[PDB]
Amino acid sequence: PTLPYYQPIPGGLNVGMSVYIQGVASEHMKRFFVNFVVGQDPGSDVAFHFNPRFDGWDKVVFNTLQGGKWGSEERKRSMPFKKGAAFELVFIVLAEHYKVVVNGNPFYEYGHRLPLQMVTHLQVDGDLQLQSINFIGG
Repeated sequence: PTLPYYQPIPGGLNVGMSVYIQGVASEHMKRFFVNFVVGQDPGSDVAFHFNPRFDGWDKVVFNTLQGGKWGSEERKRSMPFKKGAAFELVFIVLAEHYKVVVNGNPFYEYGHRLPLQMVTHLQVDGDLQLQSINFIGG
């Protein structure tokens, strides 16, 4: 797949589903993001925004965009990615939260703010190369 990636999730998002992303973080990475998006119209809500950042104290930001407004940011001050390194990024969709697993290590649990069944698309962009995106357990 090529970037930017913005594709429908087959059968929409459901509990039990996993999203498995294999990529390589850019040698020159500042940020990238993975968005679980409600539709493909301009100004679509983002149920879940997953945003690793190397600017400043290395961290990952988690948020929701609803009605044009970013919510209260959640943050984990730990960077499971590495500039120039291949990664395995898994989102396990559970009833209570998205469980994020990076290179086999449980990383974060992001509680649902928008109903997960409203999600139609996965969007991925930023400072990385994409090797594959797979939807499992749909």
